[PDB]
Amino acid sequence: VTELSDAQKKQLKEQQEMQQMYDMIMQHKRAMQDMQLLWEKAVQQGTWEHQLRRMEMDKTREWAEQLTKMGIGDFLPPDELEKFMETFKALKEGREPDYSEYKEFKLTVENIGYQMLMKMGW
Amino acid sequence: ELSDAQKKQLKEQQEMQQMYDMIMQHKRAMQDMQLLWEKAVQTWEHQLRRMEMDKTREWAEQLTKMHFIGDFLPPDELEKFMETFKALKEGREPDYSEYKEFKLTVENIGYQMLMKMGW
Repeated sequence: VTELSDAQKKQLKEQQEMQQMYDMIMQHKRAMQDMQLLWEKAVQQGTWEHQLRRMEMDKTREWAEQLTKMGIGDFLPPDELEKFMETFKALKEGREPDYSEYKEFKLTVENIGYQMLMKMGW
Repeated sequence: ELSDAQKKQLKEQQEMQQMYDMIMQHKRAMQDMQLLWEKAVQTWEHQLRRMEMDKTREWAEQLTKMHFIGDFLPPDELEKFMETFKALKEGREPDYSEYKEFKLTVENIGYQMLMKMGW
């Protein structure tokens, strides 16, 4: 989009940024649903559940990477931040965190995603 | 005299703004409990933690008043969610990692219903 005023560049970047935050949240929701059905069908048949788990963990790490580039200490109190970053680190290094902390990290990532969308609206 | 289409806009706008308000007020109440709990950490810290769980439990009852929660969780996640919810209702104290995940799940459900209204 060429020849915008400064006013126009500001409105448009906000619109597109809200829209991308939204689309990414729906993408992450889509991919999680797909992982879900994959597991519902594998159980309709042990080593599979751990494979699906690792695939899911990598998609969650990706979505967290996307969120970082969209913006977070602003969202977490000190103790939660250290744990969040630790788990993020293990996922990045390809290690497998404790399942309960992975679940906590995943919910936290989705939680921050929503808070960001909410700050862009409103 | 508003038209039918205009009443619908007005009603949708109010329900959204009412949903936005309740989320913001719950968030601020969680921020207060977090701040008070941090200063209990330089028991009382445990007592502030228990009231926080109660405020989460109240928030979850509030959202439910608006069947409709199994819309957000696959049936496995649904079961754990209701066990923790029922533990809280009955005055039991769950595993703290069981509570944290219920807290975050409750919150993400609130964000999702706001999101449905707004998009």
